[PDB]
Amino acid sequence: QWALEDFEIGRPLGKGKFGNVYLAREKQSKFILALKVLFKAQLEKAGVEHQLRREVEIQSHLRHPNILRLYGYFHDATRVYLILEYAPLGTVYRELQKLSKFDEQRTATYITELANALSYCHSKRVIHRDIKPENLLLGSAGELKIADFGWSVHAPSSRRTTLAGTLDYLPPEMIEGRMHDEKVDLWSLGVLCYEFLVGKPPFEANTYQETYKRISRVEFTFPDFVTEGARDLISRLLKHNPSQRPMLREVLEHPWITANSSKPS
Ligand SMILES: Nc1ncnc2c1ncn2[C@@H]1O[C@H](COP(=O)(O)OP(=O)(O)O)[C@@H](O)[C@H]1O
Ligand SMILES: Cc1ccc2c(c1)CN[C@]1(C(C)C)C[C@@]2(O)N(C2CCC2)C1=O
Ligand SMILES: [Cl-]
Ligand SMILES: [Mg+2]
Ligand SMILES: [Mg+2]
Repeated sequence: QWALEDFEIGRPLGKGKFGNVYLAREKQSKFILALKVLFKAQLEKAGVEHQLRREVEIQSHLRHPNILRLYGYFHDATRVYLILEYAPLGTVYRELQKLSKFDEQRTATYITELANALSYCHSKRVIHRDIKPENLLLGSAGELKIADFGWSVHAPSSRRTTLAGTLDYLPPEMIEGRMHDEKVDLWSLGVLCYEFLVGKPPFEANTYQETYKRISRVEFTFPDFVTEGARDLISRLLKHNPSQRPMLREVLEHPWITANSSKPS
């Protein structure tokens, strides 16, 4: 339906593994959006066609203020183009680089917005599986929006695709290649809450092999400035046994969250 000729392309918004994302304007409507570009040759050698179909199918059917919209796609001889909602305030990754650490109020507010979006996802038995700061975007009023559904699926699930990037956000069950479910996103939420308050994720290390060891043994410690309440919530999320991880409703009702968040559920 859409073709490249229908858009004026502007500045690069960011880069992905596959994914070179550009600002764009549809010529007839002047609608401003983002165009995620992927090279067919690369997708073909990686053999990830099935993941790309999921990304479009899942994200296009989702409707929630804290989830980035995907409006459709087109392709030509060499590329695939995903048509996305434009997020004008950048990534949470950038904001963390800018400030080093977030205060309690900013952290609790982001966690509420994340928990709200994940709650909507899990009600449809969708799991995201790639929650991390570079995949969290910011709207015009500074509100958090979950993006990048390339790894998402319907639960329960195994894993039929090789992990390439960082282990930092993955739970023990996913790393050890065991069966997994929705509780994976709750572990990642714990990792994020720690990284927001401290400046770095709790299992970070110099080698893949050693990060693997720290994750599977759940070895993490807190700096002195992390408060009693934040410690409580984080320790409840980072449980080795996934059934012991809280429901999202319990996250949204945690005393430390409700005391510090400027957003409702
Ligand atoms: N809709 C968007 N608005 C603004 N920036 C974006 C948007 N989508 C992606 N980006 C930027 O491009 C980067 C890569 O996009 P992403 O969809 O995560 O690609 P990949 O699947 O390769 O990780 C993001 O981390 C962000 O910096
Ligand atoms: C969202 C989306 C998922 C899958 C694919 C497209 C778009 C682009 N169309 C096809 C054509 C029809 C063969 C089908 C395809 O699998 N694909 C991939 C090869 C690498 C891109 C293509 O070229
Ligand atoms: Cl398709
Ligand atoms: Mg990404
Ligand atoms: Mg992707």
